[PDB]
Amino acid sequence: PKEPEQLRKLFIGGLSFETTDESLRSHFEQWGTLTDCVVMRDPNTKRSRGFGFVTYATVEEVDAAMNARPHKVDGRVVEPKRAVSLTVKKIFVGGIKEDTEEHHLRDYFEQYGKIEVIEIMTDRGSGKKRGFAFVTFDDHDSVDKIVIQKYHTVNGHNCEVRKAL
Ligand SMILES: O=c1[nH]cc(NCCc2ccccc2)c(=O)[nH]1
Repeated sequence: PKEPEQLRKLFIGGLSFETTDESLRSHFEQWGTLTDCVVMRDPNTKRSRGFGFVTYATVEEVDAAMNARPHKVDGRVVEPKRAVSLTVKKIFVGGIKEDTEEHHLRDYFEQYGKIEVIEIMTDRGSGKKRGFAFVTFDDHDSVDKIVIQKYHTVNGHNCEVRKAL
């Protein structure tokens, strides 16, 4: 059945004040079926608040829209982000124990986004692996996709993954 609506929504910040529900829809419909599309406006002046939301029919359509950034809507580059579950590019990965290596984390996480840093944590005194790591991506959407999954399995371990600093 249908993925939860919260996971199919994109907040679109930085809109041109001239963007309307119709022009926002016409833009974002290029990447999927939109079940909802709203420009936030002042209740008295009707002047745009400079942000809005679009809701796609599926998560894969959200991915397609995010993969097509940068989006220029009505002449202005906007800022799409998945709805809340801050905006960061780094994750903590725990529960990897002592047998998990860089390539294990790379091979798994590279399908969420472009990796810039993998840091497998070792003990300051002994050099032994401590069983957690940090992965830094080039962009926040990778992290946003990662942290909404219920499960992450890497090197046979069920991992705890959260946003880092
Ligand atoms: O490479 C990294 N190593 C460690 C990190 N943890 C943040 C340290 C901290 C967390 C909570 C309170 C105070 C300090 C990090 O973000 N990146």
